[PDB]
Amino acid sequence: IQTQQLHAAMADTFLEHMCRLDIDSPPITARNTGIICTIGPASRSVETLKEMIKSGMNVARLNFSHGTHEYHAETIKNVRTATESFASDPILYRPVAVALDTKGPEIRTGLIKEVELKLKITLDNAYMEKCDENILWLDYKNICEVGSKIYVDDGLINGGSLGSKKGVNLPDLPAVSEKDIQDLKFGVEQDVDMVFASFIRKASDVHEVRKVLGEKGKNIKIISKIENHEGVRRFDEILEASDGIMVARGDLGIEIPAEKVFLAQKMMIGRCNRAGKPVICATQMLESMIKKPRPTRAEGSDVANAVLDGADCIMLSGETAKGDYPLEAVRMQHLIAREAEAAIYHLQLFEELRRLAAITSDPTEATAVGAVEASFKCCSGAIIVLTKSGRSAHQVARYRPRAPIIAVTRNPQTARQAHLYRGIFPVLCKDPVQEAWAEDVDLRVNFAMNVGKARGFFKKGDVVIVLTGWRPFTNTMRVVPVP
Amino acid sequence: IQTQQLHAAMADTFLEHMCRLDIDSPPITARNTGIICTIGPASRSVETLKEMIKSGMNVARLNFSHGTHEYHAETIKNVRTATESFASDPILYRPVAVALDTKGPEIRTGLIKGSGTAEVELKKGATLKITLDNAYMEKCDENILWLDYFLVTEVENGGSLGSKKGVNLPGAAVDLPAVSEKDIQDLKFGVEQDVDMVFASFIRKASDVHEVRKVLGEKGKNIKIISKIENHEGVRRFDEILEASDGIMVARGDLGIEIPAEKVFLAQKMMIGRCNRAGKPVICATQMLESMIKKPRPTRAEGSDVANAVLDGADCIMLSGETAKGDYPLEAVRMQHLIAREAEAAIYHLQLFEELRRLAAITSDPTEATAVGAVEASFKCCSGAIIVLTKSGRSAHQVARYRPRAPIIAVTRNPQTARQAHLYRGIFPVLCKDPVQEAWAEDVDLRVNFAMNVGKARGFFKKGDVVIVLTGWRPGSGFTNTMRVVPVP
Amino acid sequence: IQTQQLHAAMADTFLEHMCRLDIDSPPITARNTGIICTIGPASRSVETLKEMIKSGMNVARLNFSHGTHEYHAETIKNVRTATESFASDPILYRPVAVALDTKGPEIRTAEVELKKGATLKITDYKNICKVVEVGSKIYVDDGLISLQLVTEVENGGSKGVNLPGAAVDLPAVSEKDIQDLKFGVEQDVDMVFASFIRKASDVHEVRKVLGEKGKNIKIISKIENHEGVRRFDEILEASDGIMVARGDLGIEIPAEKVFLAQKMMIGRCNRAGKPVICATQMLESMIKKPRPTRAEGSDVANAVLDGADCIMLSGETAKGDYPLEAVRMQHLIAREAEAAIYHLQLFEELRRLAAITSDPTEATAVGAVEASFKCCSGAIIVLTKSGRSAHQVARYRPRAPIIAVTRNPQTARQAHLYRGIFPVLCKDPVQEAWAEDVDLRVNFAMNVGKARGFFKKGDVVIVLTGWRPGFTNTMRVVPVP
Amino acid sequence: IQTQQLHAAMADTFLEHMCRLDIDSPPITARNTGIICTIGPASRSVETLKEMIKSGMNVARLNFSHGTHEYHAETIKNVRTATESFASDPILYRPVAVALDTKGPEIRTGLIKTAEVELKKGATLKITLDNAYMEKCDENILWLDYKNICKVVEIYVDDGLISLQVKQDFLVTEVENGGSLGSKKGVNLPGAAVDLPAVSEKDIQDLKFGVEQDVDMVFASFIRKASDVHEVRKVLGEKGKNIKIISKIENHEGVRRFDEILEASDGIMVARGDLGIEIPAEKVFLAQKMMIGRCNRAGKPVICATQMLESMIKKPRPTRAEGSDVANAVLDGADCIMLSGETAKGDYPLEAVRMQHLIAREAEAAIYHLQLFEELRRLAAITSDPTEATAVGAVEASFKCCSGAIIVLTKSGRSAHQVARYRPRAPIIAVTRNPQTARQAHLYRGIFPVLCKDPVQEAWAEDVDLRVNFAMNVGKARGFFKKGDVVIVLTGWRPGSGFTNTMRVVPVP
Ligand SMILES: O=P(O)(O)OC[C@H]1O[C@](O)(COP(=O)(O)O)[C@@H](O)[C@@H]1O
Ligand SMILES: O=C([O-])C(=O)[O-]
Ligand SMILES: O=C([O-])C(=O)[O-]
Ligand SMILES: O=C([O-])C(=O)[O-]
Ligand SMILES: O=C([O-])C(=O)[O-]
Ligand SMILES: [Mg+2]
Ligand SMILES: [Mg+2]
Ligand SMILES: [Mg+2]
Ligand SMILES: [Mg+2]
Ligand SMILES: [Mg+2]
Ligand SMILES: [Mg+2]
Ligand SMILES: [Mg+2]
Ligand SMILES: [Mg+2]
Ligand SMILES: [Mg+2]
Repeated sequence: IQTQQLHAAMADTFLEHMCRLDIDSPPITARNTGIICTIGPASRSVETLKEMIKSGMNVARLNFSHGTHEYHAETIKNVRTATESFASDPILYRPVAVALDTKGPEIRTGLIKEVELKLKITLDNAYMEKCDENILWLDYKNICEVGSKIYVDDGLINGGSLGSKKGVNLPDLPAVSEKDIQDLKFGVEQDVDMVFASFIRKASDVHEVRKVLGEKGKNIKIISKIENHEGVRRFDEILEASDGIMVARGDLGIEIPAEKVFLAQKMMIGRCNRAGKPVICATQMLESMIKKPRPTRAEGSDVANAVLDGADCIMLSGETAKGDYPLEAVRMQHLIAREAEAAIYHLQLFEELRRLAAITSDPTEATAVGAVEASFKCCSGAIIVLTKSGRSAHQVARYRPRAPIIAVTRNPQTARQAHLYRGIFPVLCKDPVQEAWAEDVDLRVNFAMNVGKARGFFKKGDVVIVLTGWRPFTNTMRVVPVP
Repeated sequence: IQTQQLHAAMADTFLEHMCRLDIDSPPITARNTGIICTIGPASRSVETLKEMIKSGMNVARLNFSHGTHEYHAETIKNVRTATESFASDPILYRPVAVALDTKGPEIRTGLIKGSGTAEVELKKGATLKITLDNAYMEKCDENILWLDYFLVTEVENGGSLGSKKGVNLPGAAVDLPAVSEKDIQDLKFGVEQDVDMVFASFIRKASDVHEVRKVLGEKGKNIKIISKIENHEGVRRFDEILEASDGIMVARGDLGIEIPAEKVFLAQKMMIGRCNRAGKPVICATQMLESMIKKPRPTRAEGSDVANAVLDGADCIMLSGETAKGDYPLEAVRMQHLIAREAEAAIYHLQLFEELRRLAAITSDPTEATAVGAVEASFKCCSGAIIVLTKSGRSAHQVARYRPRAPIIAVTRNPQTARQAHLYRGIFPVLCKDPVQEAWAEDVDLRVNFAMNVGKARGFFKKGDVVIVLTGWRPGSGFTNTMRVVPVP
Repeated sequence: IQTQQLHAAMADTFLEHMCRLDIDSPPITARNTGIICTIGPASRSVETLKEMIKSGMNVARLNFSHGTHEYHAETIKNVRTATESFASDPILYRPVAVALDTKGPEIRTAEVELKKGATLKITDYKNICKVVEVGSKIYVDDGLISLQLVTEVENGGSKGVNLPGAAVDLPAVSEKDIQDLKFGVEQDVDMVFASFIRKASDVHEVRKVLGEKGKNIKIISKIENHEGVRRFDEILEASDGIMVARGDLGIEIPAEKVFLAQKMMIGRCNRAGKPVICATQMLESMIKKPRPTRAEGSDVANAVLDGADCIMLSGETAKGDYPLEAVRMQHLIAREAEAAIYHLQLFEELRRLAAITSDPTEATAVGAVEASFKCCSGAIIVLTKSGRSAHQVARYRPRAPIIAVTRNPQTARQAHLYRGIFPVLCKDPVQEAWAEDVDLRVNFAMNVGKARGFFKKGDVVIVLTGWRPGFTNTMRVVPVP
Repeated sequence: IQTQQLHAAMADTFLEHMCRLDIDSPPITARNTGIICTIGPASRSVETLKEMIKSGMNVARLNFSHGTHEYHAETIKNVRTATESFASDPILYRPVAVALDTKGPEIRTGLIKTAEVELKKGATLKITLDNAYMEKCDENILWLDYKNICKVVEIYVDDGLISLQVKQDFLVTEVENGGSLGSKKGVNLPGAAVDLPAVSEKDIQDLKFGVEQDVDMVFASFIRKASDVHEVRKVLGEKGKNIKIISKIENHEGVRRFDEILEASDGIMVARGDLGIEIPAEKVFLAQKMMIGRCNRAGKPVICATQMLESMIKKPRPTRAEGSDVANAVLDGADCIMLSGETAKGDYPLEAVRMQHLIAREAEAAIYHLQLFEELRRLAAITSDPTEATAVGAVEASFKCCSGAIIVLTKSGRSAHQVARYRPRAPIIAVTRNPQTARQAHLYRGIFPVLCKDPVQEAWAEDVDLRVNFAMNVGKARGFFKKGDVVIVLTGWRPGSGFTNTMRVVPVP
């Protein structure tokens, strides 16, 4: 009571659960929702990236709609330089994933040399870098009603600021282009952790991305970005082929009526939760913070409601890439997400996730849901999960516990990819593998304990749930008290 | 199926309800959420007000934080002039409420260069002198700014500085009066102008609500008092404030500065839930479509904000600068209309009705049992409307508290009742002007047929559809005891 | 809250609902579960039948497995003589239905002593060897003797025959079934209990016998064997109602499984809104004792909690020594169990399982039931000609009694099949003014309810009528005058 | 879906759950509801008791309302002789508990002269307190043993078969119901405030005798208040501090004071016989469902007793009402069901035990576990006790994989008790080296106790595995599960009680 919105947590109805929400009930220290940040001129710097990690960044998203492979290579180097500067203290080290966002079948403008419009759309490539208030270039070859309205820069253009390489939307380009082929091949070379595939329209599109990543990138998680009507209508087949989903609201809000976007968002988040696959809510969550240090009330509400919807990650696309207040934007998402995680009606969520879950003979699945139930019974400070591939941690997150899921791994890629799942706080263990299997299992558990104690996830008198295996397929649950 | 998100309506779980939301499931024609629009330079004209009414406006909010009584009088005149221009056709006539928003215990600025519409661009790091000398009351600019509560400050972030703007001192315990002398005058002016409701700013306690009611006196005893919760004290004392008030406004603008911005959604959802639980109107207000002040399309967060407020259970949604001073007031009104309809169809009515009854007390009031019976019957047959004859509005309010999917066509001869009905989700008020028939049954039928004709013309239903009709057995207020499931004639 | 277990009614969980059941919370006067009594030598007299009506009897069951048409004709005469002796006072008159229980496709055989392990050679069912295989079981005399045609005595001892699991091909209607059924049409019975219904085609054959003259006679299919349970859905769709004939069912299927079939059929009938009867041995010990056993009290109560519209008495009233007490016991327990129903969950699930239809009568009925819960109504008064409007209300299982007012005597008698319908037969002439005819019939329900103690002046009741001088679509929440 | 009523288990509503119950859906082999049998002339023999164990008996109930200490001692000897004759095979051995049922504050009549008299309806009977007629009870005069009788009355004899209506050191009544009046029959004064002691001198004598004979539990008759339970515990003292005290709720006061009685007791018995005389018979089902619900809510054992299969005293098959009564008691949530005359004096004791076993198994599959487990959690308190979190986590896991068993290592039984309170579908195989723990476990729904007799292994971890494999072998032999199935295994991290914190989801070896 008076903490973690626990009074609201015990209500017999969702209506009373709302009525008991208390701004004076402080949340726990731990924050479950992963934060993805688009890197750009305002945040490419190593000094900024270090502070962005401390502010809550978990995934660095690189939009390959602009920039050369050389440019992104230096960005990744800076990201990894900032990340590895905390490796001197493995208790406080934070794994940071690198995400590749494809250009996709996008129609883009050219370079300004931005300008304020209060316009001849050329297709001659001599203006492919000479665009401005009067000139503007376009890249769609198979282009040609008289053509009434053309939406530029996420439908912004009415006058405004027209930047370089802005987007154009027409509510037959290939799913993956050769330029796309290159970027993922480059992403495989740079050992990125995940791929954000733009404008995925069908399941065949997802299979093409996987073939390109091939055996070399077989562990690269493919997150399909639903940005248009076709993606929504074929969502089920896209989700089955993908490792996760991004609700790309920017383009989606242009391709489909703006008043329907919340329907598509809640549909995809629900189905991803139902499938136990990660879902990302993206774009314009804190749009005004590009120029202002404080978000609007609608922006604060959007982030909170995305977490309440069940989103695994929330994104900043330009608030961190080019805005004037990148650190504040990340901190705001951290603050809002933590408050919203406490406001989740876990009583109903856990019940429906279980009732919608299949009866299986898999010991790990039964063990994971048992750990989540136990963590509710004792209001656990954490669920510690030992995992090599991440699956054990993913299975716990799918049942959406209140307590944070501390995944201990020796696999760095597994550690970085874990950010895709709500509640997984990955820790990279660096102690040598013990020759005795039980002692190596135990060794990683004490590692998770020390991180949780140091970060303030739990204290003396709390209780934690520990998930391990029994043979050299995690099937062992231990309820141990925190010293 | 395939319509009004009815596939999502039949889900056994809220998770499956989310999974079944369909962007290709078109909503019904009727829109249940009331729309309140702040009137200002962008919307004072009769021509604009005419288009704002057609675009979906139900309540006109006049902020007395700025402007003279003379100025506001012409605003009310224009609102009523635009409203009465549709009175030549009572089938499509739309009652429009007038709302008075008090200044309250506000720290406000003054006129930029002697003009309310004038603005200045402040730059980061600039120096600004805050003055209390009334020689700058009407002469504020990028260098000097007068206030009604001198200080040399810097600009931690610049922007457009307009006239009669707000100032906030978080974390403190201000000593400004709940009702000021200026508030008393504005409140008396509102009683004289026959406004329908008062939005009382910065209500911190129940004593505040009672003082506003005393000023409204006997002449304004029927003026609805909506307490604006804008600060820490208002949230902590919400139950006693709600008990004293006729309704509640989540005034997120000031609330988002007074309390941490990341906590505002908690206070919003708490208050909407408690008003829903109490059956009193609740308004979600401010910055819902802020970007539409300068842009013709809202941001994705703003579209989400309106939808979720409706899903939260808000009776009304508000527009401030988007309609008072923005460049796209009609589009902002139309955007709220479009989103509200979509979100109204996405409500999980199965669970909502379920909790509303269980949280409702067993009463011997025949009107209450009749209202909840009408809502159940409207769910059973997916009725096109619940027609309610009401004199004071009470009968219609009791139906709205149980949140039916179908629109509530409240028929009244009382114009003030017609205007105030906009405060409740789903009440579509129609002002009947026909003479009272001496035979009660024929007077009842006359008003029922009036709602029928409105519903047909509006595309709510057609002949052969099924509607729920709530009437009384004796003329007057308090005898609503008859529920009929009738085919449209 | 101290009455009708209303404290238990407000529990948020069924477990807490159980925890709040209070032996000191008295039930209401009205009793909702219909009571069906088999009439026989112990209850045939006019004087006894009068006391049985006063004690709660709603339906008189005549088992045509025994007795001649002459005998049953005199039984019906006595039932109607006792019933009609209260007709001089329509406030205290109780419509009493007459039910014909068919012999059906029955297999029949001093005494002889059978020994365990001995062999028996079977030599009136001429087609048994084609429906039983080597190793099949045969049960004789209410399951007393069991055999395994060269049979082996599995259970010995010193009549009716059951072939469990076996697909018996005997005709649905026998020649004497046709004659008995035709006799029932001649005697103007209200309902038929069709024994050993195995498939939907069986129900259609019974309906064929009743013809146009008995087109309004309700057919209650008796589920008595494995095939009937396995084909229940098609049987229920074809029938007007269902009887859980536990006597024979307990022989045809393992006795430990009978409760599964009972709760299955009651649930499915509740889901369809069709009457269901729980029958046989409910108070069996009261044949010889004036008080029931604890198991028998529990059986009656749990049948009501299951959702059965009626409970039945067989030997307890046909041949036992305490028929009045057996009827009174069922009346008392049913009332206690009706107050112990978790109406919060029941009403919730009945609506969710109900289809969204554009039928005004359906919307009116569920709206009336919802309103009756909101104001703790003393009754739901329904004016009805066919009973349909009253049946639609009963399917949503309100706590309050449903006073169905009708001028149709058959409608009044058949209404007893539905939980909660208290039928009253209005006999006043139709008034030329429509509204005065409605008011006359509503005030009749008013006076009946007041006299029976269902409510008093100033209480609140729900009234269901029509709006123009042909379908019930008007609900009024009125104080009792 | 075709077994254990699993289709009905997945219904979104209890109504649909009813609609999906399938007589062709066979239950699992395991039977969770404990069976208590009253021992008497029909069942005292070692040979009969042997068959009673094989037919399903878990608890032998000895009614000390009759019989000498010598008599009951020989019954206990036969029970243990019959029980230990299966110890030659520890895989199939079944621990059998011995339960002492007290006489309590009982009012009994005098002696007639198998002599009995026929009381006739409408006739008159005089109640006398004069000890001269203590062995001269006839059709007109009847003696009893209650000192302050005529004061607390302004009457029911022989289990309520005979009912009297008083008309006046004496009393004049009129026979409301006739029947046969034997010697030392029982008398009920419904509602009247009886001042008889909770524990009598005879009760103290029997209770001390039970400690000497090492009984596992006491069925305390006519518990009216918590002070009564406390008096029973005082008599049992430190020597019998581990004897479970089961309070029998048989009267109005016990129901009204149930919460305080339940708090003081180890369990509760719904003694429907006397309760059905003390309160109106039509209300007994209310008191049954209240007490079972509250015992389920408190996590303490509850027994449904008396007349469950009454007709089987003379008949080899039960009535349809009796079969329903057994099933519905299990559906209510009763941990154990009881037989009284059906096994003590009836002609078909074996069949009565077999029928209860059969019905209970069928009813256990028909429980709506979705709603039951859900409410048990919501009504359960958030605690920092690791054993509590481990228990509810294991049960949740057991539903997820439809486990063949939940194997629990326990010395005192507590770990196994905490699992049973959440009512899993799967049986709880409690492995113990404590024979008293094995016998007392029968009080809890679903706990199948197995008494391990292997020597303690020198390596503690190997001793744990030995006991887990023992449970595996028991489950294999009883047909609870087979190789390749999945079971939940509950153990501790340290030796000794109170360290059960480890849940393993393992395939059967
Ligand atoms: O239920 P109880 O009495 O707490 O017994 C459980 C104990 O059994 C064990 O699982 C092992 O048994 P032992 O203590 O006999 O070695 C302990 O770890 C555990 O604490
Ligand atoms: O590409 C995106 O992220 C979008 O359109 O939102
Ligand atoms: O007054 C208001 O609307 C606010 O402060 O948001
Ligand atoms: O025929 C019957 O009623 C039976 O078998 O129960
Ligand atoms: O004593 C008993 O067991 C009873 O009364 O049932
Ligand atoms: Mg995009
Ligand atoms: Mg204001
Ligand atoms: Mg304000
Ligand atoms: Mg028959
Ligand atoms: Mg007839
Ligand atoms: Mg039969
Ligand atoms: Mg005893
Ligand atoms: Mg007692
Ligand atoms: Mg007793």
